Amino acid sequence: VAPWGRQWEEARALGRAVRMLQRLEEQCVDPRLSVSPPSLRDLLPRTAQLLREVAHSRRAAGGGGPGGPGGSGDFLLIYLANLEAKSRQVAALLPPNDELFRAGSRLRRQLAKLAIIFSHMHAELHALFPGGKYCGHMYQLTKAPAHTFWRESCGARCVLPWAEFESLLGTCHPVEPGCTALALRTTIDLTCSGHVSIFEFDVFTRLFQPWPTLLKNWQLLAVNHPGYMAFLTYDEVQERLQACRDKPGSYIFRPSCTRLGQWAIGYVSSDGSILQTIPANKPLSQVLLEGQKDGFYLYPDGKTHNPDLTEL
Ligand SMILES: O=C(O)c1ccccc1NCc1ccsc1
Repeated sequence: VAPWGRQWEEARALGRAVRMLQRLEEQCVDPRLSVSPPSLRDLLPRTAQLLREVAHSRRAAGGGGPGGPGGSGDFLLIYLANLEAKSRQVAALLPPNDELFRAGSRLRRQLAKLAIIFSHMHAELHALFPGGKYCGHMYQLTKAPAHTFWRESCGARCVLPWAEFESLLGTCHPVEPGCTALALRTTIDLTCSGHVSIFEFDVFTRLFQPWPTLLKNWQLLAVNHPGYMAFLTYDEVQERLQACRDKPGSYIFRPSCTRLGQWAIGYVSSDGSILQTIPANKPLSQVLLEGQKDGFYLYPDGKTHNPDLTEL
C-alpha cells in the first residue's frame, strides 16, 4: 500500500526506528545534559514506546487505511525518515561524559535545537497516533476557522509537502514569495521535515490567532518582534535573561515545548529574578499589551523600544 513499495517494509522501518532510539538513548548517559524539558533522556524512551505501540497497532491492522500521499502510511514514511536524519545529527553530537558545553556555545545551541525538534516529533506522533492508533482523519483543530480551512483544502490528509500547503494557504492568507515564504515555512515546520502536518497547522493557528489576521499576527509577533525567540528552550531563556537581570521588565517569548500551541513568556521581575508565565487562551498580543500596561513586559530582549502591537 503506497507510498510503501514492498509488503512489510513499513513494519521494518518502525522496528529500525525503535532500535535506533534505543542506541541513541544509550549515548545519553551523561548526568549533566539536564532534566529540564525538553530532555532527550526522557523523550527518547517515550518516543520509542510510542513507535512500539504504532508498530503493534499497524501489525494487527495490517497496516493502514487508504493508501497514497497525505495518509497515515505517507505520514509514517516521512516521519521515520526525518526521525532517522535527526537521530544521526544527535548521535554525531554525542560521545561514542560528553563534550563540555558550557554554553553560550554553538554546540549546545545545536543540541538544544535538536532536543526541541525531538519534543516536537514526539508531540506530533502522539497527537496523530494516540495509543498507536492513527486518528489523523478525525483530528479536530482547535480554532474552528483553521479546522474548516484544513478540511476544505487538504481533506482527510494529515500531512502535505510545503509547496502544496503554501499554495492552499495562499488562497486564504496570501504568502509573499521568497524570504517571507521561507520564514513562514521555518515557523510552521516544527519537526523540520519540509512537510506540514495537520498538527503543526493546529499549533501555528493557535499560537498566531486570531484567524482573520493570521499571517499579520505572525509578522508582528514573530518576524518583526525582537522579543520573539524561535526554537528556544526554557534553560536557554534563563541563560539569555541572566544578562538583563538588572533591567526589570526585560522579556522574551517563545512557543512552549511542553504545552504545544501555547506561549511561554520569560521576564525579569522587579526583584531581578527570572519568571516564566504561560498565558491562557488569550491571543499573545493581548497578554503582551496588558503586561506592558502593567509594567512587566517593557523591554523586548532587554531593548529599549517595545513594538506597537495595536497596529496590524
Ligand atoms: O491513512 C489512514 O490510515 C486512514 C485511516 C482511516 C481513514 C482515512 C485514512 N486516510 C485517508 C487518506 C489516505 C491518503 S490521503 C487520505
